[PDB]
Amino acid sequence: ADKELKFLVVDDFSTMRRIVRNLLKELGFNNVEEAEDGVDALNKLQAGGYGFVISDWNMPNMDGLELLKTIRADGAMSALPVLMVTAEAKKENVIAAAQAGASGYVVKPFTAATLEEKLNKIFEKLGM
Repeated sequence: ADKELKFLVVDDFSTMRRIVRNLLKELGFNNVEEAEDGVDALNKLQAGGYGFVISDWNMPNMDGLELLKTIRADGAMSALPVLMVTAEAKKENVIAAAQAGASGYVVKPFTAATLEEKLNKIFEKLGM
């Protein structure tokens, strides 16, 4: 996949955004921007040019599921890859995220190798 693919990392904790950004860096993905919640994320995506979204499931104002649903309901962005991040895997959460269009989901904390495996699986499924 394109190493300059523009990523948007969404979470309400700057430290966790920093962790994800650093893990992406280690994998060769340096074109990264951040957002603090679902609404802030939607504004950034409005600007354009994004190619991948990594967002937490739990955020205030608009959570991961609502952000995903809006991205999927958007005309220009409906196919945008979205990797959901969560602290605890829950059966219903996984199905809800999948049925809402999530490209994948991963449980944190995670390593570079785990993030790389998730990205590659999504890239392969999507044909990227």
